[PDB]
Amino acid sequence: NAMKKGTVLNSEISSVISRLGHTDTLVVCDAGLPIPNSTARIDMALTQGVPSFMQVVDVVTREMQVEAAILATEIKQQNPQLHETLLTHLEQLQQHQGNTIKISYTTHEQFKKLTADSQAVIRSGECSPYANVILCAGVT
Amino acid sequence: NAMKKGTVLNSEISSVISRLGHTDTLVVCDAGLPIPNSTARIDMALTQGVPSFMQVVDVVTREMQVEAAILATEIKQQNPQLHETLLTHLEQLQQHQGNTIKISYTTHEQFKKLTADSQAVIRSGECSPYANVILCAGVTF
Amino acid sequence: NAMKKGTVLNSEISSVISRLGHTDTLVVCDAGLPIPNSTARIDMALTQGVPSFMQVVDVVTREMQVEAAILATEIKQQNPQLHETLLTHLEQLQQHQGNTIKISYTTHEQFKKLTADSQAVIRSGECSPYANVILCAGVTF
Amino acid sequence: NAMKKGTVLNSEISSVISRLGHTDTLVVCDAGLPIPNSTARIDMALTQGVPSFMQVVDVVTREMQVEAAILATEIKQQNPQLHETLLTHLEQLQQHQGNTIKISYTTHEQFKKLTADSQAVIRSGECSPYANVILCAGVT
Amino acid sequence: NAMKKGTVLNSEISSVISRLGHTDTLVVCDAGLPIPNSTARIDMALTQGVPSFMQVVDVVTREMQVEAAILATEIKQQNPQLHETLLTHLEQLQQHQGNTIKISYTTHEQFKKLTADSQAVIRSGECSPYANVILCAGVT
Amino acid sequence: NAMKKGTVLNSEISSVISRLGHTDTLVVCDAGLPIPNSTARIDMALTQGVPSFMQVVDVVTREMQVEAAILATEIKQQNPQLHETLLTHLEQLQQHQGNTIKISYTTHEQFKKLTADSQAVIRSGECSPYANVILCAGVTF
Amino acid sequence: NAMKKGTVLNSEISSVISRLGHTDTLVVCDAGLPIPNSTARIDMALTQGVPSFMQVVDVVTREMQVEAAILATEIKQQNPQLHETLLTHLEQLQQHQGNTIKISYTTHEQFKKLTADSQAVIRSGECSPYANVILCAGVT
Amino acid sequence: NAMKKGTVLNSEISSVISRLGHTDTLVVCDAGLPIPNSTARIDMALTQGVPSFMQVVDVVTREMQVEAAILATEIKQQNPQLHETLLTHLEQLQQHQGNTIKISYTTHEQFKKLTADSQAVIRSGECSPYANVILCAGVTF
Amino acid sequence: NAMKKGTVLNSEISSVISRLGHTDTLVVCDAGLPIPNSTARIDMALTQGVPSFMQVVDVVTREMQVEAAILATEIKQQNPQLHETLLTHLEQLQQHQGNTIKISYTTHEQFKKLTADSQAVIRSGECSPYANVILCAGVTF
Amino acid sequence: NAMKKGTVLNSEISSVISRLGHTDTLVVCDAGLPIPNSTARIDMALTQGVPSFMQVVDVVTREMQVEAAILATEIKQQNPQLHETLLTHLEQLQQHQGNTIKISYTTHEQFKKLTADSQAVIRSGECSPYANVILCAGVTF
Repeated sequence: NAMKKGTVLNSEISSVISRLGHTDTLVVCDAGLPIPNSTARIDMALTQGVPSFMQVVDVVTREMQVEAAILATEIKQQNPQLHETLLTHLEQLQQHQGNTIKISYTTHEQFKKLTADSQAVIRSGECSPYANVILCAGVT
Repeated sequence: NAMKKGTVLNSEISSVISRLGHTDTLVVCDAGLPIPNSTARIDMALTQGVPSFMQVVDVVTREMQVEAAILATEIKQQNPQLHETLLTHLEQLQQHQGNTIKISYTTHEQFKKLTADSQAVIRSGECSPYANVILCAGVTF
Repeated sequence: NAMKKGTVLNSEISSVISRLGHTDTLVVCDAGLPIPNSTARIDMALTQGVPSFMQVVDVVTREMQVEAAILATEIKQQNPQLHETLLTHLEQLQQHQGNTIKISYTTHEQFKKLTADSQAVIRSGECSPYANVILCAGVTF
Repeated sequence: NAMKKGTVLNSEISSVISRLGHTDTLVVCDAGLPIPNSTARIDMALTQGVPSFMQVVDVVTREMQVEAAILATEIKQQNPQLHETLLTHLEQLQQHQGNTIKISYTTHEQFKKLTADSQAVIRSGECSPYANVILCAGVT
Repeated sequence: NAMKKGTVLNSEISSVISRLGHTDTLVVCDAGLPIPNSTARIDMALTQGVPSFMQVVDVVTREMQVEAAILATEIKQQNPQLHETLLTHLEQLQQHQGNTIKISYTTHEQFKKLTADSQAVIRSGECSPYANVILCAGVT
Repeated sequence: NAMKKGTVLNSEISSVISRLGHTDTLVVCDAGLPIPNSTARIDMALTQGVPSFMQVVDVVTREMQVEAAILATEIKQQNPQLHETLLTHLEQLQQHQGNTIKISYTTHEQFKKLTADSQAVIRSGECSPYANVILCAGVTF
Repeated sequence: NAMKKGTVLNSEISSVISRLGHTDTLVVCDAGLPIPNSTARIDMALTQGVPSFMQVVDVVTREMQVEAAILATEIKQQNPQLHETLLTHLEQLQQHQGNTIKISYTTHEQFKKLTADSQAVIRSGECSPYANVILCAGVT
Repeated sequence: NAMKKGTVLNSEISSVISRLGHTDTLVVCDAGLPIPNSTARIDMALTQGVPSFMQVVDVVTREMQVEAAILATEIKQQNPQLHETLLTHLEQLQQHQGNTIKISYTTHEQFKKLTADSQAVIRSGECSPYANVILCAGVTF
Repeated sequence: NAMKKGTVLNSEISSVISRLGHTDTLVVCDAGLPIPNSTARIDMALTQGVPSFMQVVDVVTREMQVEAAILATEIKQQNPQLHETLLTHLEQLQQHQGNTIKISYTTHEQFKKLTADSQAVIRSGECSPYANVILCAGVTF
Repeated sequence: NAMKKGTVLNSEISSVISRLGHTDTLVVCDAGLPIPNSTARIDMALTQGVPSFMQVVDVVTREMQVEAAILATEIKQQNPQLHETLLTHLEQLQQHQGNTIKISYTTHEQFKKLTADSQAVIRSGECSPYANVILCAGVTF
């Protein structure tokens, strides 16, 4: 029913993804992450759990070439279920892309600082803890 | 997880609902409706069916006082399931509000013209046909 | 090499196509068409023939659902080779879309007026005559 | 009579609260506090005492999840009545929120510097001395 | 405590009043009135009843020279108490101004149209019905 | 004749005075002072001597609560008449305000730097030398 | 003491005069004239009587070539002293310019409508009645 | 077919070239280069390989006086065919200009940093690796 | 000495010319013409007679393809020397363009109205009367 | 013919000169000088030699009070004829101003840095080398 072919329908998300170059980053975050004013805010949160973190990550990565992902170390202990789903998804993504997506971890404080350098933060409705990822653009 | 208490979390939706006065309109539309440039565009559409038309209508009407809804005539025959889900929702809403929500139908052509006068169009990921409603703000005195 | 998957790489074209609704129009024009200030100008012209009219039409239609195309009557006599190439392309596009693209003709003067209502005019490097088309967004339901 | 359900009716206050993330701050101030140009100015002051500092704090905290509050040390000695009323209110808020709101004190000079980092300063009509608080967003 | 001498403390209200010329209008409205986009929106509403319609009218008229007031005919029957309070206040204002303030009534529909031509609409927290007035600037 | 009651009639001056908080500064300057772009420019200068430095200082201080004033050292020797008229005015102002206005002096070079931090510079038509003052907002608690 | 040679010192007035072409108009008005938003507002009013209407007209006409002036008919009866001073000044101006300045009169209502088409309205501190003129740019 | 005489038809390119002074830089880049926000973005990329890096470099240099070019060292080993075509083109350009165009190499990391100081980056559709050049404006005088 | 090759050096002129399409107009005017706010203002006037009307017309027409020119009837009687110099110049221009430039006349009142529809007015320092021309973009095709 | 009396007819030049205070600078430059984006760009260049550097300096100084001028040391050897013309002009200007204009020299690299602090750079059509000057506003008291 959209006039745009494909599945990435949001106008802002389409626009920012089409502006990305190598090493530019894009953040997908949860309903409580602060968003620095040095970065564009794309607020997709409708209500609790809608859309979910994974729904957004999944849709964004259909159009974005990802070479790396950064996470808060706190996700491992405090949201292991979501951590594992994300890792599985990034594993499938890299296979589809024909590359290898590098995963790394920093403290959440440091994560928030890195968000200041992204091209945009896409806010989801996710309510679970530390459901935030920085995606880095890259191709082989 | 959010810093705003309640369930209407979107910043633009909150902002526009808080600016509404009596008889101001807000449109919730499907993935294919054109949006006139005389109106603000709030693009919630992520992908096909996410978020749905009903998810957006429901969330919006938790904060918005609704006195009327306008629909395309075309929805009756071409999307009867969604039509009846929306009518049921508006029926519950009016009860919770303590009023009676007036429903009307115009041609889709005329509907699109009315959208030019709204304060904003909130775009959903809905892909079914004629999944568009104009909500009118109002309360009992 | 581009960070966007697919083949529609231009940021402004991607942006306008993602904002299109049903019956919105998008114009692809040649190097000499005047562009009204009521419409956004996406200037893809690099130099004579680069990119060609057909390159731009082809790329735009890989993302945009097209239900109709409008052309100046003058193209039939004054640019028949390009006219046919475009018709063949629209024939294949409708097949891949699963619909039927309606083609219509107006005077060039009328065509220029219709461009004032489009969302954007994407300017190619094409130098042949009347190499301009208005594409209308639409899908079947 | 308003078209928005609830009691937080101001359009600008609604807007900024809806934009808050964890650790973002919002300031509620008196009629005399300077407002840095690195922050948004929401001027609610109508006239002396209208609306009061407490009326604004109260209304803001109906929508905002508060995890901490910062005050000038000067409030203790120079506006003890208002100091107490605020502490009692924050006590009731934390109970309603199911958390514990941390209170801390800085010099007024330092307080003014922290206001430079807030998302907005909401100016009240309060005329008593040092009737200024920085509220920090947070949940569990 | 404010740095501006007097009692009209709001920065936006001060600003618009200082821009008024003869026959320019300023609207003071209730919490439910729609505000046309051809006019500036000064949103003073904090919460239900704060500030009241009368508090705003009173404060605005301390700085503004008023020669006329326009009301919806609906106020007469549906908010007679507020109607009277306003007429008494306008009576005292004209005495203090040394002029005579003309009052007239239009349909609410027509009232809303006239608001499109005003310099600003100052929104109060008033919840009673038809608590809206158009004030017209003028002196002798 | 004006629609604003009182005697501070300028729209920009009214606007900026109403935005002032404690320790914010406002500068009233002469016809030749440079105005940094980090500060708002309110240009009241019509022609030589119109309005005068004192006319502007006087009007501004009818609405502004002043707790301090800063001057160039150079004003003492090079514009002593104006210096003493200003000191007299500040003396009356403090009495009417019920406080005590603190006066200080810096080099003109340093004065210009301090103007970079003010909320606005109100430019007068004054042509005498070093007819510039930084006024600091403040009241007694 | 100004860096600009000559006597027209205001930055906005200098700017608008330098943009004028033949038949463009510029209004000088009193402290109470409403100023339409279709026109630029240059607010020179400091306080009652400062600067005066004549001070502004006089300064503006040192840089502006004037071919015509329009006045409200009401000036003749209600501000004859100022009317005559203005006429005398326009008489001297035309002699200096080597042309003949055309004077015409319309109703004040019509005058206000004509102000909507000017390039700018320069507001003086004048408090006497109908102290408003539309100046038309022109040279022989 | 265009209203501008000559062969540099793009309005943004024409505009930026006409604002260049001596030592100003202009970047022509491939489809994958990040573009810093301290620089203007001129997005000519339509689709993969259209227009090519060389098409853009060639057209730009028909209006722009070039005194030097900077490349990433990585181009030597990872895009040698394109490297050579560019050097040949710069050789012919310097001859038609009557000067000598200086070529230098930096790491790609350092190249990206230099792009932050250019007046604009013109993005081509090129997909080969390290197809990025910083062109420096200058004339013999 | 400039970084742009050729002789049309102004950045705004270069910019506007590169955006012209067929039938777009560009005005070159004298020091006294009013410029409507519906049109871009390019102020080249430095002082009386610098640059002259003819200097501007000449430079503009080196980049701009002209198909027609409109003048005020008043130029015939009140600036005949300039009228003739312009016609001669348009005669030589059409020869170098290989077309025929149509000249027409309207009242000056009507001329001013047409200027409201141009893409820009380029103001020269010319002081002679009615030294104003509307140039229409076009090429033979 | 112009509606402004006097000889400084350009709207942007008039505007910037009227905003100058003591020690603010204004640059007049040649056709090749790069203009930093921290400064306003007033592009008076029409074509080679039009207007000349001296035309622009002369006109600017009819309105602007000048207390000092800064030049690149390179002008002495590489443009001695223009250097002398400028010095003679500054000699007459100071006489008519009743002051003494201080002239100083820096490296051209340093000159370019100083331009970043000016209020505006007014670009002439001058093609000779190092035809750039920084003028400093000031009057005697």
